[PDB]
Amino acid sequence: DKIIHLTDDSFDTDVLKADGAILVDFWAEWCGPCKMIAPILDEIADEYQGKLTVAKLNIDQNPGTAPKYGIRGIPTLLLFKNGEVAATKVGALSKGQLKEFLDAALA
Ligand SMILES: [Cu+2]
Ligand SMILES: [Cu+2]
Repeated sequence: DKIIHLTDDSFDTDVLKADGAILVDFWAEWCGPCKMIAPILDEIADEYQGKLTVAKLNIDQNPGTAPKYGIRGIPTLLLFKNGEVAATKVGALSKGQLKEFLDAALA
C-alpha cells in the first residue's frame, strides 16, 4: 500500500516535483524476473518507510517514460533524489544485494 503505481503523466508530478528519494521499478507483465522481485520491493517499501518511496511503472501501459531515461530493458531500477536520477541498477537483485545498492545510492 506504500507502493506508488505511476503513469507517464503522474511521473511528471510524483517524481519530478518530489524532494526525497524514490526507487522506480520499470516492469511489464511479460517479464518473469520483474514479477519475482515484486515481493522484495514490498518489503523494502515497508522497511524504508519515511526514507524511500517505492514506485512501479508498467512500461507497456506507460511507453513514454523509459525512453526519456535511455532504459533498454527490464527490470531496471532508477533511484531518484529531488527529481533527478541519483543511481541505477539494470537487472534483478536479491534482497541483500538491493539493500547494498540502496546503502550506496542513498549516500
Ligand atoms: Cu501495503
Ligand atoms: Cu502491499
